[PDB]
Amino acid sequence: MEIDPKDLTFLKELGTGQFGVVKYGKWRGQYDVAIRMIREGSMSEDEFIEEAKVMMNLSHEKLVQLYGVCTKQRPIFIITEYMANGCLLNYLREMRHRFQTQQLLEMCKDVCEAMEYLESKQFLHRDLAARNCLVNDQGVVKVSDFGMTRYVLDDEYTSSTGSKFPVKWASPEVLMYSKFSSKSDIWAFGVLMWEIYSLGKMPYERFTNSETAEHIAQGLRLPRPHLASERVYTIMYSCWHEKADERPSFKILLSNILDVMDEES
Ligand SMILES: */C(C)=C\C(=O)N1CC[C@@H](n2c(=O)n(-c3ccc(Oc4ccccc4)cc3)c3c(N)ncnc32)C1
Repeated sequence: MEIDPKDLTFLKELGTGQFGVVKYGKWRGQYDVAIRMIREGSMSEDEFIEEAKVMMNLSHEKLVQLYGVCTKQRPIFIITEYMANGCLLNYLREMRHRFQTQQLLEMCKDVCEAMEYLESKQFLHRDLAARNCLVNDQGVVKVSDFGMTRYVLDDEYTSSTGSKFPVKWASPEVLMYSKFSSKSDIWAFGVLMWEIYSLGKMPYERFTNSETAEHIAQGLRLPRPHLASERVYTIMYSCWHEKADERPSFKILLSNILDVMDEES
């Protein structure tokens, strides 16, 4: 879906991310959108444009919807669903004093549903983390930037030894061999659940990249958050099996989450 940039009205700046400065505006006068401006030189644009066609066809209620791109000028624009409440980590860190444990479980369910959709399309996120989940005006958490790191040039972000890499959300098979799969997303999902139930602490907030890799190499894990019940910790902990093939699928993870919701009501 190519959008005509003459149909965009820019209203407010939402700040600047890694891929680009992003603004809030309206599309054809009526529809809320976010508009990302993609910095020249930051992404393999021709490869991204081919992949943008696939992301355009990803559609799930718990996935931030990509509405289209503007590619007949430079910089290219990404037009997406507007998420009034911003980053999940900021959201957790804003009203953490207000959340009920029932609310934290629903957020986990939101992300799991999005990932189950992605898993059903054999589409890897590649960088699942709270830093790319957003929250709408109804408090719904949505997954964002899915599959965006494959097109990033910067050498440190892509490299697994870079100072940009998400070591602390990376599974062993990624850190050792750059072996991405659904099971690497599962690992990250477990870490994300830790972030949600930890009200947005950085995992291993005191550790370097190297020390974290050594920790995971020794088979050690993040601890149970005080706010996490026994059952919920078991689900998230299951995502961190040393053997990728022993980790659950998002469908199985989801059913487990629904089972605890039925159990905790
Ligand atoms: C916090 C999780 C991220 C962050 O750095 N923010 C500063 C600006 C603000 N924000 C956005 O960055 N986005 C957003 C993210 C991703 C896209 O493109 C997209 C979505 C899905 C797949 C690929 C690309 C566009 C814009 C915001 C959005 N949509 N709404 C509201 N605030 C956003 C948070």
